[PDB]
Amino acid sequence: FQPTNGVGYQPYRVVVLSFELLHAPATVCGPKKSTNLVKNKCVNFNFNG
Amino acid sequence: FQPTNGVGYQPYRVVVLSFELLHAPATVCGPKKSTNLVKNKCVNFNFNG
Repeated sequence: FQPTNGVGYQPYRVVVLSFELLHAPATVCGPKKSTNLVKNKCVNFNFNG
Repeated sequence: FQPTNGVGYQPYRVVVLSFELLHAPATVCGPKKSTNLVKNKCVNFNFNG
């Protein structure tokens, strides 16, 4: 790698995030806030995704 | 300026050092160790450059 090289020979850093969609206890989630529990009313829900 | 630019389009920092050399007491000298004065003999000398 030279600083005077073109964009073809330019150093690029690659991160490949791999996710498993298999059914299991999920450990990593987004930053969404956790609401309270509303019972006996028709609600949308996202129960751990 | 883009890091993906061509070889003619990168930033270049340029410092131009112009050495003013007036017939005057010189104040910018190189890193040369001085020698104590020896007189009355045929010697080389570097007096203020």
